Amino acid sequence: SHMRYSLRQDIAVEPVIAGWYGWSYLLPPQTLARFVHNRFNRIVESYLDDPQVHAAAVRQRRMHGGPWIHAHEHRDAIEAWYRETAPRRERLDELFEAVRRLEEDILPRHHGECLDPVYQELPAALAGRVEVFYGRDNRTADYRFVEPLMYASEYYDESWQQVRFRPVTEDAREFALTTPMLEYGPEQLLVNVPLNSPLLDAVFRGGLTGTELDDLAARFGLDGERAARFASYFEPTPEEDVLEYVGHACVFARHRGTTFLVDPVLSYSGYPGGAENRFTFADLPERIDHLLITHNHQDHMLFETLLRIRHRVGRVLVPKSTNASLVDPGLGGILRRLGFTDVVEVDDLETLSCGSAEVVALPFLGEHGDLRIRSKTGWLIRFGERSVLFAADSTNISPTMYTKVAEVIGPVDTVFIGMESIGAAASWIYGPLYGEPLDRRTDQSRRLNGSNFPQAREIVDALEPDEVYVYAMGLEPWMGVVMAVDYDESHPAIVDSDLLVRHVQDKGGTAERLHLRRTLRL
Amino acid sequence: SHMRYSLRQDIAVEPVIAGWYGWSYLLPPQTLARFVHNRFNRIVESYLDDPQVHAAAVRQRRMHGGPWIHAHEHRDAIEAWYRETAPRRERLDELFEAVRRLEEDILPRHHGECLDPVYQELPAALAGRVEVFYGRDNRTADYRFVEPLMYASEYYDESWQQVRFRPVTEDAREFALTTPMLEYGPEQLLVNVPLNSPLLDAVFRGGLTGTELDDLAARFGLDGERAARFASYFEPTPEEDVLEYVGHACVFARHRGTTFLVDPVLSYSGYPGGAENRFTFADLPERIDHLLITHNHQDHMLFETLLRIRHRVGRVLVPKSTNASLVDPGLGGILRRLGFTDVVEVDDLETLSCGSAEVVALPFLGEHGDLRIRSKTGWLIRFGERSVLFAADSTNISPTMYTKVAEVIGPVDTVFIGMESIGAAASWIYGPLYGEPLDRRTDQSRRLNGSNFPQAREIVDALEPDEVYVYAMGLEPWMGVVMAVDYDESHPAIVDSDLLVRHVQDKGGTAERLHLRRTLRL
Ligand SMILES: [Fe+3]
Ligand SMILES: [Fe+3]
Ligand SMILES: [Fe+3]
Ligand SMILES: [Fe+3]
Ligand SMILES: [K+]
Ligand SMILES: [K+]
Ligand SMILES: [K+]
Ligand SMILES: [K+]
Ligand SMILES: [O]
Ligand SMILES: [O]
Repeated sequence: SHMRYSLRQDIAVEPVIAGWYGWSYLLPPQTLARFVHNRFNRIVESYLDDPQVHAAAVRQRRMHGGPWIHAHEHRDAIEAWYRETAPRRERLDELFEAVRRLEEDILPRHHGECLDPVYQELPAALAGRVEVFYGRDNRTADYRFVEPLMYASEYYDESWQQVRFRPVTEDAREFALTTPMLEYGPEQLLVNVPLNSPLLDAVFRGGLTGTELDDLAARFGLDGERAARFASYFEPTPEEDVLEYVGHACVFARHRGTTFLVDPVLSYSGYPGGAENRFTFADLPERIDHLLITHNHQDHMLFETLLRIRHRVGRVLVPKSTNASLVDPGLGGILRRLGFTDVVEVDDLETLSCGSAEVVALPFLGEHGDLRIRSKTGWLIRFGERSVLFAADSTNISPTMYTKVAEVIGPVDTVFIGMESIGAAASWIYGPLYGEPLDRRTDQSRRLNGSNFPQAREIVDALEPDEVYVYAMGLEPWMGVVMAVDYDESHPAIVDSDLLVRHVQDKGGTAERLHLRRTLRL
Repeated sequence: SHMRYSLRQDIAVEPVIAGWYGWSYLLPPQTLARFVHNRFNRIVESYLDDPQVHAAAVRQRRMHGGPWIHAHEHRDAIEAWYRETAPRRERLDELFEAVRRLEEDILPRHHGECLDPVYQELPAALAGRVEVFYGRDNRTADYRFVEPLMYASEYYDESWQQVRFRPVTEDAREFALTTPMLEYGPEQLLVNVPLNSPLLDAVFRGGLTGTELDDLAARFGLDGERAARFASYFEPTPEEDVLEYVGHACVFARHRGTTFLVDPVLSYSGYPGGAENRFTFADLPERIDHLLITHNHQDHMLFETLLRIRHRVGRVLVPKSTNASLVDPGLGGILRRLGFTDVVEVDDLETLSCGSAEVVALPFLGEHGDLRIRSKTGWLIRFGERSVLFAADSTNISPTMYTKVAEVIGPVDTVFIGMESIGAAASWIYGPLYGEPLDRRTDQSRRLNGSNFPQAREIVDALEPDEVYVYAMGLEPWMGVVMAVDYDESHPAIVDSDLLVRHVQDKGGTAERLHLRRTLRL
């Protein structure tokens, strides 16, 4: 009888952890502690020291992605925020100092003898919460986190999580990763709530009466005009095979009524001036049966997108890892703290049935800065007699691997492969996680590259697909949230993608660099 | 209408890989290669050089478990066997040499720079089949195996697998791990067949007509008297809650019609003179819904037992690891090559529903020679409102871990804990897997100990069970297959187990070192 309301398509709900745009490595506390200390505090202090440097940096597109505050006009509120959160920072530096002590002062004292004494000397922040052992040489001690006891600790604190609602008025997004997530304008609403909260599911599922929205707003502890603003984000609430390239590395599929979404990133709608025919949140089906993530890079598992869709998701598939290290924290446990309750980790070449499809994980090597990170896979999906490979940014640095893989998995019809063949220094993503820096020129040799032409070619030659699509190029303007979009057919990447398309056509098959949305047969 | 036959209860079917009694570390080829080279070849050559040393060693019980051939009388056949398998050995040393080359000559050349060149230089045995990366210091290169491509390689060879049938005429078993598995007597039958073969399931399931046994025997490539001997191993084929300690660390449970078996080791029957009231293969239910293995030690996952029961098993639970190293090869993949088709790996404090029970994995630290081995867990089973902890040989070397664990899991009613508080040097299990030995006195500090009294006490104090049972003591005589059974209440272990039982009673609860079979309430 009563009117029902749902979240507007043009309102974004941005994830925030400890004051910053939320992504994987900010959830576990030991990795948060490293980022806060080695990066975020340095960004605030630098900024507070001379806001004009940042202002001046932000003024040039080519500096976008550096350690700059973009809301540089808001010095007072940023300072007030930094000042207020100083106790969060001191609690968290306890953990930072504990890991330093373990790595620098405790582990190096031992040289092959029983490691029992170490446990007796642990800092309290880590007592009961780590395991130590020797590496392959039997003499150099190392450790790993007992991940769930870390999340149970005082240092993982849900009260430091928030979302920020705001309108979306264009396709393009400003780089967000280095700016505190404050209520910078009155169109914005910053709300304290855990990212896993069923309250956010209520929000995204919608279909609420007006008095139900008020109840919800009260459960968020909103009153007054803030509740009114909240209410204003809502509006009256308005079957066979598909293969839909939606953007970057994100692909949607349907097969005999089972739905799939790989490497999810979606754009918004309801505002004038954006590009036509984009696949947005409004275009999603009711249920996403299988959500597949290839690896733990920002551009392939976007928190903002994951939360907006959580309520529709059945099962999440992801790469398996037990490293339980600062460079390679447990991905399934991250997704579970985001509130995904049915997450399955898949090892190399394991197979899982999904609806009428079969999924197989494929070895993914490279693009991780030669770090010890196990959390990465390609996904092969067999949809009946048609098989599709999502390779994401996986490389072909290991000659023959794909030949050996083909011998086991058989033929593949279609391949999606990414060709960001020149990428970031591995330290611009991972550097705050190091114990210390590498010498600058050495570091510079460690980069996050996808396949170049030759590599991509050998992949194709080895698997013999009829269709090849290059993808994951960070061209869509909404990807700017997380990376520096700036195209031009000089860029070696574009050249190489072209060479590859060439190559595949010459050999008598279809190929194309996908750029915006594309329907495909399957 | 026709008579049906089943395998006798007093015929053992012993697993064999590459001529040796089969256990986990002989299945993956890279680990097999290390054992063949660093141990098994040395045992044969030593023996062939002076059979009397071994004869003389074997004559003394206290030397049992050392590197001795027990079938020392059979020099000719052993030599003939060694001679014939020499090509298996040369193929496998190719792999051994490849890993040496990778570890000693390739990885150490690099010091922080991109590792791409390494892939170009790999020995052919490892091309396409490893991933290299840096450790935590960013400068010391390391690697891991791409496990499934190793099993696809020529170096994993099912044709080198066999079983050996033989009568069991007493409770006690001779130590088997260091004697080639040859047809030493006419009561014995050695048959070439993969350990995963459905042929063995046919054997163990039984219910075959006499002409069906002949078909089976033909499928094993048996004829003549060997087929007749095979036939002779068969004989005419002859509902609510339980908790049954069956032996060593092995426990059986039923709960609302769901069946469970932890750390499976069973004894045989059908021969006179054995102990009364043992729980043997004949005592198993039709289906084992859930098979749980705490860790990858010989005494907790006995191939011989696992194969005899495979056909009855639903699902196997095991600890999760991605290390994919020689010290810590993938356990789920080992079980899958044994032919278990539904294996699930569980991380620390993850929960899984099993029938009407819930299972939770618990952190297991220690007893692994401070090696980097992730493949180990305790299992908590919640059977309705009653909860049982199987700790196996897990220790309490990390003070507070159990307190922190209790905070998450809540109360536990019953605990099984193992108190082999003085155990083997870690090198007597793992030493052939090392790249090189440790200095002798250092090595001697690395041992495989379970909890002693104080440790075991703090575990109990932290979890507050009403019932405590010490278990995993290697007392049952059939455990001699795999360890040196030799009891006496001097042994510090027995003292400490006693102290613990004491402690628990004093605090007003039940406790006992279980010794042979015991029914229990649940
Ligand atoms: Fe990536
Ligand atoms: Fe990417
Ligand atoms: Fe053990
Ligand atoms: Fe044991
Ligand atoms: K917490
Ligand atoms: K299929
Ligand atoms: K093979
Ligand atoms: K229960
Ligand atoms: O990525
Ligand atoms: O063990």
